[PDB]
Amino acid sequence: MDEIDLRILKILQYNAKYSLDEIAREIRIPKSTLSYRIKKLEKDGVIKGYYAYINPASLNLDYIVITSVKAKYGKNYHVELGNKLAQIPGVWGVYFVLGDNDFIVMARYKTREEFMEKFLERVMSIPEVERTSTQVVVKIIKESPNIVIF
Amino acid sequence: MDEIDLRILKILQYNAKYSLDEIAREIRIPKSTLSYRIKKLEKDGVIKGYYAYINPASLNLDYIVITSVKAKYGKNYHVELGNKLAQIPGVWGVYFVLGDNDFIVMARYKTREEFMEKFLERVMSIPEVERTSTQVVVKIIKESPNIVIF
Amino acid sequence: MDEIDLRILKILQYNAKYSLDEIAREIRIPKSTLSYRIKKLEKDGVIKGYYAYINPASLNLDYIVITSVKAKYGKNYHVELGNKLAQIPGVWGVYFVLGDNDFIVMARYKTREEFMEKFLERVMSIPEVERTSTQVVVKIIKESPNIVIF
Amino acid sequence: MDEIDLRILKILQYNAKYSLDEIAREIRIPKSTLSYRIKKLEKDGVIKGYYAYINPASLNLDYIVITSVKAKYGKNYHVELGNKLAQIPGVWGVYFVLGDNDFIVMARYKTREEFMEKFLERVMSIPEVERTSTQVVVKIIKESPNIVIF
Amino acid sequence: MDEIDLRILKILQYNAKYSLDEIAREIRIPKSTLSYRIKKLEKDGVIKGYYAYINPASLNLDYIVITSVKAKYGKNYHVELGNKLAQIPGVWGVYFVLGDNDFIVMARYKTREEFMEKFLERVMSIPEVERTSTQVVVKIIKESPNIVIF
Amino acid sequence: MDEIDLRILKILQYNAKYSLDEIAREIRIPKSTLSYRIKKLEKDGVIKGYYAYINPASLNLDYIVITSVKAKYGKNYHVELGNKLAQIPGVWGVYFVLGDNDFIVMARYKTREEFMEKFLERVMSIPEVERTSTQVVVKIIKESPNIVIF
Amino acid sequence: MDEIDLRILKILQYNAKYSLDEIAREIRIPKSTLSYRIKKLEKDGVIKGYYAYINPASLNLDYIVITSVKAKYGKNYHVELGNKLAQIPGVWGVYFVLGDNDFIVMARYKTREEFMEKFLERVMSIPEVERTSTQVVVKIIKESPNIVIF
Amino acid sequence: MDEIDLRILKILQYNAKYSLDEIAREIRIPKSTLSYRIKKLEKDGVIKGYYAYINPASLNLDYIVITSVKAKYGKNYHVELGNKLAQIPGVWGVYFVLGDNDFIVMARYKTREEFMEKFLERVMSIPEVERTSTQVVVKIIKESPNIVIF
Ligand SMILES: NC(=O)CC[C@H](N)C(=O)O
Ligand SMILES: NC(=O)CC[C@H](N)C(=O)O
Ligand SMILES: NC(=O)CC[C@H](N)C(=O)O
Ligand SMILES: NC(=O)CC[C@H](N)C(=O)O
Ligand SMILES: NC(=O)CC[C@H](N)C(=O)O
Ligand SMILES: NC(=O)CC[C@H](N)C(=O)O
Ligand SMILES: NC(=O)CC[C@H](N)C(=O)O
Ligand SMILES: NC(=O)CC[C@H](N)C(=O)O
Ligand SMILES: [Mg+2]
Ligand SMILES: [Mg+2]
Ligand SMILES: [Mg+2]
Ligand SMILES: [Mg+2]
Repeated sequence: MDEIDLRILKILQYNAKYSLDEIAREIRIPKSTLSYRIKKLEKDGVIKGYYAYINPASLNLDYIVITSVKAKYGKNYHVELGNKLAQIPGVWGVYFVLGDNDFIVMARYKTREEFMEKFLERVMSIPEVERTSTQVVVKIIKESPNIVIF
Repeated sequence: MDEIDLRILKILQYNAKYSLDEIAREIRIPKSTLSYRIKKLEKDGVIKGYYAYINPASLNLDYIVITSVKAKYGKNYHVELGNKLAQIPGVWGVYFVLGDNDFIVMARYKTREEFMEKFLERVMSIPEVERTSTQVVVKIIKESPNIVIF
Repeated sequence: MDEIDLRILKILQYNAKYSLDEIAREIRIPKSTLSYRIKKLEKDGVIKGYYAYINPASLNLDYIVITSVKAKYGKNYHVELGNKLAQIPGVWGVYFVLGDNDFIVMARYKTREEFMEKFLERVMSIPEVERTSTQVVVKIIKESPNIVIF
Repeated sequence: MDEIDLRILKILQYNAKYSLDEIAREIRIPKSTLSYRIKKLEKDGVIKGYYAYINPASLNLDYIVITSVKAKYGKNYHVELGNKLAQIPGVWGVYFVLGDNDFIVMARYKTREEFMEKFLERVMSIPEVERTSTQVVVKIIKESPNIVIF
Repeated sequence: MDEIDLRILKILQYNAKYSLDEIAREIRIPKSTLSYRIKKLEKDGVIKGYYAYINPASLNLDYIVITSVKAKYGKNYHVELGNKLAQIPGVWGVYFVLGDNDFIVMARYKTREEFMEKFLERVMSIPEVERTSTQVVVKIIKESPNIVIF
Repeated sequence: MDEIDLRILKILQYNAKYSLDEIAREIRIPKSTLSYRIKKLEKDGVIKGYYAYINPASLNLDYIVITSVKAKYGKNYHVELGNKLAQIPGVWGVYFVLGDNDFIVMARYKTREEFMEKFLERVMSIPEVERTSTQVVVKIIKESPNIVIF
Repeated sequence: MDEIDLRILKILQYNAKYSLDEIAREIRIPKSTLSYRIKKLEKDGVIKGYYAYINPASLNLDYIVITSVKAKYGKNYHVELGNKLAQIPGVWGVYFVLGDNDFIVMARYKTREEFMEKFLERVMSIPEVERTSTQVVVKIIKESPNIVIF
Repeated sequence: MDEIDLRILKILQYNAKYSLDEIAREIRIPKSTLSYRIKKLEKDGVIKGYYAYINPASLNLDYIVITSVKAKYGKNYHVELGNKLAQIPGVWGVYFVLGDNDFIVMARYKTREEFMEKFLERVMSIPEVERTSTQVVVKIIKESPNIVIF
């Protein structure tokens, strides 16, 4: 992609419902050229899809957690555990990181009870887990994963 | 909102470009009723906006980090630091969490050099920071923040 | 319950032996109305019971401890361990907390010897325990669990 | 005190509303002798008072926390900080312990918001605090501080 | 024992070769009375014995270490491990402490090689050991265990 | 010194009151030769002195502690702090160690109260102290610092 | 560079004194072509120089250490500290790493005394240092930094 | 060796390609005497070999790591693990250190992918590993292992 594609993506990351006319006017290119470039970005896997940004608070997702999970060494415990963590309802992010050399899991639940029932109790029953540490999010200063171009 | 709004949102969180006809058929309600419900969800702040999901790898965002930042106590150091962290280019998530009682910052950069220049060097110069710990993400098992309804 | 029940409880949390006449005068309601409200709070499980507050020092409870206990993951180790900890003589508080994701156990003993015999040696023999950390309380700045209404 | 006083206290720690007749029958001593022994235990400071045990859940005290607080060394920072912590609404327990050589603070709040407003923000503004770590209680396996005689 | 015994012990903790005449003059009691009191302190186990204080440096004991050793929970692992640690040549102190809830082992060796051969390799082969942390002493500011009366 | 001096010291480290006749018989050398060798070891600083080993329990030294103390960097804070720690009544051992790169302080007191008054409160008032961690000794498996030759 | 340069470097990383004839025979290229390629690798900064590998043990470098050093945040403390650490005699490696977000310093000394005098005492006097942790190397399983091509 | 050998080594540690004439002139000794001394240092194992110093950046070795690895206790797990770590492609340094009482492994790779494939995945599959912590090097302030004489 080129500089023009970047200007298009910079707009799309914020508003996926802008009309072709508007964007075409903002970037200074023919609407048909814009339509083509967007179609290609989708075909090339640059634009993976379009999602509605739903306010978690509107769904009463008040119990937000970030949990570190250490896995047992040997066999294929690490890889298998990552997959088990990602299948848990409420879990939207699972990363393996260096430093602590473990998994960081991001999840959202409506209440403590739901978190315990759907997440913690589940993880507590996995034998290949060595340790876990749940950080309760008490303030979201910023959460805009959609912004990839600053 | 009711059960019907939830079925609508469950679809919109995945595909914001579905036509009214398609969704109306999937949920079994008049297209005009659907259009109304969606307009209300937007007006009530439930649907905050629509974004294009861009593949970070397509933008060469290869240096992904999760950093813990501890703040000095006193005055208004904590609140002010959170805001400073959120203003850094590349930073998309800033949370204050219990447990470690500190900030967790999520950011993405193209390279180590960019991370050092735009993020680390910046944070290193803030006097009210007490400690920092950067976890380098080496594998993203899952990252679907758009999914709020499982 | 209403604001009046709260005024009643605020008094009862401090002095359970106050006469109906006194409280009735303090809150400005008929003694019979007070007697009724108290009877209902007991029936509804709001007031669980009335206890005498005994000075631990009078019983020579000089060895006060707060111990963190980590459990092995898998099976039903966590739940079962919590119950084993709560059955130990001298233990009055057992909590499972996030952050360290473990149990915090509050206990009181007359001496180091009693603590070792009744608590530590017991816990040391439980195989599903992974780690423990005992914090010796050397000063109680405040301990008024009875105060629920400030 | 003697063995008889201990039998009396063992009953009073559980039920402060038992009648003299009942206890006298249970322990096998004259009601007047019982009344005398109880009056003396109160006069000698053994029995500090009588409280109603109120169910925290009935007051919607759903956000339960245990926080470790480290103080700056020098001057009289430690002693002064302990007193500041004990004056915070919602705080019922403040202990200084060895091991971590810091304060452990027990508190209860109705919600995260109340905890942040009344406790965390307050503590965050105290300059002599070096570090804090809040453990969110997600399960109370046992909490019977009134039991001093097992 | 009384105040006089304490004055005697205060001298003996520093110089076990002082003559009865000298001590008798220093404390103001008959030499025969002194001889009697000392004989009784030995008989009662107060004075356990008399040792020559040898300068470790004179024996080339240059590799001084303080090692923390954590034991596996269950069976009788803890007690048995303490005894195994105390039987190691070079080990003069073994303590079980709260806080870290583990063993602290004090030892002295002539060289790194001797430490590795006699201590570390030995401990590394004990399966019930969970973790160890050796602190290398690089400066002895004070080491006077013989002083019990200040 | 030679092998003979080592055999002499091996005896003296255990019993400083053995008669010359006894030792001479045990090691197979003339009593006058023994007397000479011992006098030289004392003159050369090998034998620093002779102490009576007093049972700490006989002096009611029931509160035994091992405390780690971290010092502020800069100026001459480290060296000066070590000296301040060594001057505290009850402190018999002060070491600076690598690993934690801090001081390890060994002390003995009769009670918690004495420990707090004489040691902890004192250390709490030293501004150049960064952190402290007191490990309460609950069992002395072995404590024979006098043994330098195994 | 190409595959041929890599074969040349693979030999040079192990033996810088091999003759052109030998290498030319081993890789199958004209000696003059080899001489040219080597001259270019030096000119392009690929080959930085040629060093004699001296056995540290032959120089009595028996005290080997790896120290973590944390710096104060603010101003230009971090960058300046790294440079100060690199100027210390005996220090051959200084790295800033993520995870602990601090400096890792590799050094070698003949004795503990030299380490304390040349390194530790020096670092202890730098005010912008927050913490340090020295790991004493007791066994070098492998140390071949010269091997860049496996 | 003597002072003259040290002057020779001080030059050779920096430039192994200096001619005998040059060094002979710099140190003031006959070229034949120099040739002899160098030959002896090689024969005695002082000079282990001569290597070309290759710039890691020229080989695209951009992912530099320092990993701590803790081993399971018992059998011969420790010794065997050290050897397994040293056999991993990319690993140039393996040390066992006190303090953390574990292994520190230094390695270099071209990319994150290579590090994961060749190092991390390999180590993750070793059952006797208890924990690992990888520190990503983001800046090499100094790396001159060849310098043994300052
Ligand atoms: N430029 C526009 O916005 C629309 C007309 C133009 N010819 C096109 O096809 O794009
Ligand atoms: N039902 C549909 O999808 C469209 C027609 C319907 N009458 C409406 O207005 O929605
Ligand atoms: N008010 C009182 O305290 C007692 C009398 C009142 N009529 C009642 O029954 O409560
Ligand atoms: N024993 C009782 O319970 C009451 C009567 C008895 N004489 C008394 O004064 O206690
Ligand atoms: N007082 C002394 O020192 C010796 C003489 C004294 N009569 C005694 O037996 O002790
Ligand atoms: N050998 C002994 O124990 C004493 C007698 C011997 N001649 C000596 O002077 O030592
Ligand atoms: N090939 C060799 O090793 C030397 C001769 C060849 N012609 C050259 O110049 O390299
Ligand atoms: N001194 C030199 O550099 C060479 C000549 C001298 N005679 C020698 O053999 O070393
Ligand atoms: Mg999106
Ligand atoms: Mg009560
Ligand atoms: Mg002694
Ligand atoms: Mg070299």
